[PDB]
Amino acid sequence: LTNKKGMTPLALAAGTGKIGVLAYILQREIQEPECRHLSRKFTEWAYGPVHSSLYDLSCIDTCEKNSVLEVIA
Amino acid sequence: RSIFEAVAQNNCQDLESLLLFLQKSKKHLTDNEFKDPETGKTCLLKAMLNLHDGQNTTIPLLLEIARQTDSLKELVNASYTDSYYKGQTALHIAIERRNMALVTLLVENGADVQAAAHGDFFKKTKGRPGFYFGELPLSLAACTNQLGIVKFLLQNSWQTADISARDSVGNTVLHALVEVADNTADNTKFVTSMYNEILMLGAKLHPTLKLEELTNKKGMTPLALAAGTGKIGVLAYILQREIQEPECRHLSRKFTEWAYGPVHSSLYDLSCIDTCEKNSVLEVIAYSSSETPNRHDMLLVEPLNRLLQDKWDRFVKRIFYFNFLVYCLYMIIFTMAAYYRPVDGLPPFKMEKTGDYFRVTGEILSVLGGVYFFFRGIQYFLQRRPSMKTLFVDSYSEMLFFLQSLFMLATVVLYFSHLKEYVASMVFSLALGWTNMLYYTRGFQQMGIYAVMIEKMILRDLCRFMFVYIVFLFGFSTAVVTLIEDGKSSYNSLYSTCLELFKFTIGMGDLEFTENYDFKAVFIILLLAYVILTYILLLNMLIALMGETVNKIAQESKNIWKLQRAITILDTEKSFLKCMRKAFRSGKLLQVGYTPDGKDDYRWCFRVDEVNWTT
Ligand SMILES: CCCC[N@@+]1(CCCCCN2CCCC[C@H]2C(=O)Nc2c(C)cccc2C)CCCC[C@H]1C(=O)Nc1c(C)cccc1C
Repeated sequence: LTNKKGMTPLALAAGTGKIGVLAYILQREIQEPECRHLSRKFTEWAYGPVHSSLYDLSCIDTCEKNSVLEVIA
Repeated sequence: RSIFEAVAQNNCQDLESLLLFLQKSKKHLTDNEFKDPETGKTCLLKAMLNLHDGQNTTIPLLLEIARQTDSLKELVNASYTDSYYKGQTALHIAIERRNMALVTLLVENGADVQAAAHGDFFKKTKGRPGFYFGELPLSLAACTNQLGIVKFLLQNSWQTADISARDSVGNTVLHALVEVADNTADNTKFVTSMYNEILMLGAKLHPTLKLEELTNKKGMTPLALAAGTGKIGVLAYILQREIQEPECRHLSRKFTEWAYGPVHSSLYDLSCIDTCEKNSVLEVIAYSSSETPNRHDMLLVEPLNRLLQDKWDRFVKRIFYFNFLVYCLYMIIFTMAAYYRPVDGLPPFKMEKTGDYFRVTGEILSVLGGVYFFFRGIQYFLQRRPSMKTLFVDSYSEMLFFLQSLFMLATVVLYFSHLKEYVASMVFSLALGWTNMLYYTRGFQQMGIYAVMIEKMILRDLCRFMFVYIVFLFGFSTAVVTLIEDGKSSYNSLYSTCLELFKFTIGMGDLEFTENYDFKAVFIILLLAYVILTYILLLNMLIALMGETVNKIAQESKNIWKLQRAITILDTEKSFLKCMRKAFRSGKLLQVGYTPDGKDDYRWCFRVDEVNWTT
């Protein structure tokens, strides 16, 4: 959801300079399977002691508008 | 086909009808109709992966279903087929999922405990995802910290795994255990713990087997492998490994002699340590390429530092001093020969006075020393056979002595070709010669650390400062030359003006050196900008950065100096003539105790006397 600045909560946290909120949001991992789709950091396979992880790049990469990278830069 | 789908939900209903269907068709679970065409995925494997709470109920039922088809011994030992996982076995999946009960269950049904999990995924390879563990269920249990499972796999009833079984690369369990460590806290903790555990287990099971001396395909014992790859924690544990159990006491590596009151005499075992052996830990660490991390730190562990210091204080200090003195005389003679060169005609020059005879003798000795250093550099480039990066990034002194020899040989070539230019070459060889005496600062602690810091500055700070300074100097020199009209010392050349603006840096610059322009204001503005940027800003900033660098490399310098002295000691011991090199083996031959079979355990041990005040 966007405010009247068209400025999403992640985008707002990036632009305003709130770093703790940004660190939480970008590595948000949720254990509950009923809402696990919310999270943004997905383990992909955990053979032994190694883990592959996927970080969602939606609204972070420059391909969108008001991306986090562009707003920080 | 959808049996995997049924098992994923842990539904046992469909398998009851599947058993009857199989009895109707008289088929087996291992038939190709039930294996994935590209992976060879079997029903037992799919059941093992899609576990719930660590226990899936369909696994035993599938076991009986296979058994009535007479396929228990074949279904369980089924493996992947795709090259990525080629060799993976359901026992491996049991191990990595950490299911004791399922491991016992599989080993009951005739599971092989020697299945080489040797796919592409299970090989140590940089850049791609993977996990190297030794290609065996024993090794996989070891490298994943299941002490119970390894104890079981070594001491079960159905089938016990082989402790000394090697994989494709030839690693035992100990080699893989070493190769999995990565020098952190908990990793080192558990690696050392289970290394000890497997040593006791091997001592119990095979008391006559020296497990720790098995070598992989490169012929490296686990100790030497730990030294080579840079696993400092494993090395520290192994070299000081002390075991108090009387049955495993012979496995200890750091004993005691007597403990009168508060003072003890601890013996350290020098086997595979002292350079008299092959691939000894000292040689392995000293000659290791710079890629291996912790290379400087690994000399800090007992008894390595004490051993090297003993060698130095006992028979290498004198040899190093003699080498220093000989090089000093060589440079003195070289300098006196070059200084007194005739300054008339073309070379070679005639031998007229007695002074000419002396000078010819000096020239002969100088060329002889240059040839000697040339050949020594060639021999170093052969024996080490270092890579180009290691050649230009690590030696830095074999390179410099070699370069001096190259200049000497170019000098003699030019000298006998009737060229004056020989002088040029010679003076370079002369300058380098003297500035190579910093090498011998290795032999003294304070000066050695000082020279190490000099190196560190030249490489860290001076290079960056020089790049920026060159950019500024060239830019402003071009600007000034452009501004300056006809020079008629005619600073209308780029060289002379670069020199004039360089004079500023050495505190000797002139702000009014030309008077031969059209815009005095522009000239003054340019010179003031240059002075402010380089003299005031850049040079003082360089001083500040050297201060910070000094602050940050206080201990690295000492470590690097100690490693340099280590290399010097090793080379000196190797090169020294045989009439005494054997006469100064380090340590003493002492009867530590008794072998597990029972016999005198004579070892070459190094004695250190220490004191403790908790008694
Ligand atoms: C460049 C530093 C080398 C450090 N180095 C060699 C020391 C030799 C003394 C030479 N001087 C030192 C001080 C001034 C520069 C230089 C010099 O002549 N400049 C120069 C030139 C190039 C032309 C004309 C005129 C001059 C003055 C220190 C001792 C060991 C060898 C090596 C070392 O550090 N090697 C090592 C490593 C890296 C990592 C790990 C282990 C090791 C052994």
